[PDB]
Amino acid sequence: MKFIDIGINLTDPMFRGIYRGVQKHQDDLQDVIGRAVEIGVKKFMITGGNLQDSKDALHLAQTNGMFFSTVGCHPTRCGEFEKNNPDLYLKELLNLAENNKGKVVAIGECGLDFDRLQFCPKDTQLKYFEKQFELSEQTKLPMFLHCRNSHAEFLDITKRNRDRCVGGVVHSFDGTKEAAAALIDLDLYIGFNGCSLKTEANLEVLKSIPSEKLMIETDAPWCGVKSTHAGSKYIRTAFPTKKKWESGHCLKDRNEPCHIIQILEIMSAVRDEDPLELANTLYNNTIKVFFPV
Ligand code: NA
Ligand code: NI
Repeated sequence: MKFIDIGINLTDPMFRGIYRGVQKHQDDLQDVIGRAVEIGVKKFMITGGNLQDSKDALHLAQTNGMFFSTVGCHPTRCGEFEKNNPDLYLKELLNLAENNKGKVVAIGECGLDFDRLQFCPKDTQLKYFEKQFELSEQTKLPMFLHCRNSHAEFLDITKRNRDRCVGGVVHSFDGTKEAAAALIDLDLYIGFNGCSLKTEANLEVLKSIPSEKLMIETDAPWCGVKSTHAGSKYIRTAFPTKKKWESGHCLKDRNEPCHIIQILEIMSAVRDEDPLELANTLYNNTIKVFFPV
C-alpha cells in the first residue's frame, strides 16, 4: 500500500525521546521514520501551528525528500497576531510560505476550536482564521483546516472565502453527517485520523462520505486508537511495543506514522471496501490536492 500522512507532528520532542527538557530514552526519530516507510508512507506533511513551529516544521522537512510542511497559525495560537502586530505577523507567515515553495504545501493548520477558548477567545479566533485567507489567496496553496465545536462559524468563514483558496481539507474531522455534506458541497476534502473514529456516530458519518473526498492521517504522537474507541476492533496490523523503550519497538501509548495502517484498516472495514482500493483512492485524492505538479 502507499500513504501520505497529511497531519504528522514529526517535530514532537517525544520522537527524540525528550520529555519536558529531559532525555527519557534514546532518540529514535529515524527508526520511527523507517517503520512508516516500511508500511508504505511515501510523503509526510509536518504540521506547523504558529510562526516558530512552522519554521521548525520546515527545518525538519528540509532533512528528507519525503517531507513537507505547512505554514499557518492554529486557532489556539491566534493571540500571536495582536502580540506581534497583526500585519507584521501575517507578512512573516506569508514570507515563510512564499520563499519555500518546494517544501511548504499548505496554509495551516488554521480554523476554529471552541473547546479551547481558554487559549484564544472566540472573537480573536474568528478574526485570525479569516485573515489567513490572505495567505491562501496569495500563495495559491490549499488549506489544512481545523474545526472543533464550531461548525456553523467555520462553515460561514469558509463558504464566504471559498474563492480565496484553491481547495483544502478539514482534517481530523469529527462532525455530523450534515456538517460533512456541507463541507463537501464547498468542494473540500475530509481527513480521518484516530481522533475522527472514536465514537459510533463517527463511524456512521464516515460511511456517508464519498471515497473521492477522503484523506488519511495519524496526528502522531497523538490520536492513537484505544480499545474504548468504536473502530478499534477492526484493527488487524500490530507492531512490537514495549512500555519502557526498547530498540526496534514502538513505545506503549506513543502513536507513530506507521500506525496509519490501523486507521486504513478501520476505515476500510467500516465502509466495507477493499483495503488497498481505499488506500489507493486516499493516496490519489491527497496527490490531487497537495501534490498536483
Ligand atoms: Na473498541
Ligand atoms: Ni520484542
